[PDB]
Amino acid sequence: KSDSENIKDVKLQLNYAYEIIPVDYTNCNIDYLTTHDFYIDISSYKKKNFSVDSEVESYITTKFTKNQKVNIFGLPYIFTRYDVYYIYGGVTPSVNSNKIVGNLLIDGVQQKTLINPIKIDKPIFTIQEFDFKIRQYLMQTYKIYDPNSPYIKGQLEIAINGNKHESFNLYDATSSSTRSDIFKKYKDNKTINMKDFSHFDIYLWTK
Amino acid sequence: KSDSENIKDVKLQLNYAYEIIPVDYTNCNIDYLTTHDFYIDISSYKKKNFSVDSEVESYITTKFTKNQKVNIFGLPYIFTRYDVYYIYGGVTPSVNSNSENSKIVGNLLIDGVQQKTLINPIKIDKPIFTIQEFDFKIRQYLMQTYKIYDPNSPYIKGQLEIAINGNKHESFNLYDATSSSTRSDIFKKYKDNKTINMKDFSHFDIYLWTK
Ligand SMILES: [Zn+2]
Ligand SMILES: [Zn+2]
Repeated sequence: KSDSENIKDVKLQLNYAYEIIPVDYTNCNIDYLTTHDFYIDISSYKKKNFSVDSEVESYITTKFTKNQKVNIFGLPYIFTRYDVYYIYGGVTPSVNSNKIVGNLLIDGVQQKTLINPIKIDKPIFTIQEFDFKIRQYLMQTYKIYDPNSPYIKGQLEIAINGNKHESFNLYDATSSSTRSDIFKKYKDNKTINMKDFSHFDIYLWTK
Repeated sequence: KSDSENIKDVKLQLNYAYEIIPVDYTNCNIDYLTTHDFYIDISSYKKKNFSVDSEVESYITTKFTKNQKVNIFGLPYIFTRYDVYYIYGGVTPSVNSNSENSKIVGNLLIDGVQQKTLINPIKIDKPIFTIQEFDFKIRQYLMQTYKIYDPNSPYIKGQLEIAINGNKHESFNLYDATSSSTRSDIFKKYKDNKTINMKDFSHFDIYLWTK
């Protein structure tokens, strides 16, 4: 009296994970840097003692410096009793500065052509912010993670001017994956320059 | 095969429902009022046209007026492509510098026996606040500390009571969901916009049961 139990469990974990408000703040001071952590102050926003602890993979914090100003866009993977938000990556430098189009295919047939599904005002953003916004767009529009939707496979391709495509699995989780397991991939703090962005291709399958 | 498998699924829905970042903004202007919604501007915070749509029960908006300043603390129940946050209730009059440092004290009882007296397990700045804000914060506290929504915790029944001067004991079920409940179903109770004056607040009790 049950079918496609796993894929349904996988989608459940994903649905739980991405239905969240992101930690989004601009022009924040890096109070301290360790080998794998950014300690960022957002007290001015919170009007209270408040910080963001972003954990990343080796040698990422080495590209930044204490007291540098950065923008944050990360998904919290855990909640505590402290005034601290815990995320992976999502840190980009605040530039002097401070048009996303693509297509969507379902089982080989292009449904959307040159759509502008999301918006990013940063000239430099993390794939984490992009990935998040596309998934929310897909969850909102096609309920890709709802157990009763026919979508069971998917890819998000990102084309960058003067470089090969980059593909990301949209159903990247197991039945026992927590938010932390699913967001761990963002520890690479992968970043993109808006000017270098060409377009994206969303591929969804029901089979 | 099982007999307690339901309370496990119910706890899972609640755990997921309440592991969320709230919509928290102070001193915002009520741009428009309808019979059942508040349209509050938070554009100055977002640095772009952005608003909060708070849906409430009848006879609630008649308590406020357009252009009145309010504070917002609500749990989003749905997301859309629009720059609007959708919440139930969570609206209180914005009075002073909404920066009060009052002490919140409560009694934690398990199976009818007091286990501890909680001192400021949660903090609330505003002098006037919604039970929604209190409920959310206390549930998070209970989740992090006693794992009340973990399938392997013995707690399967619970009540949160808020004591206010005048013998008013507000009481809410802490396990209010089915295995199918969505955030919208769970948060809908907040449409009553129940509010409390910090100066009327006595204390709170947490009754957890294992049977
Ligand atoms: Zn392409
Ligand atoms: Zn009492």
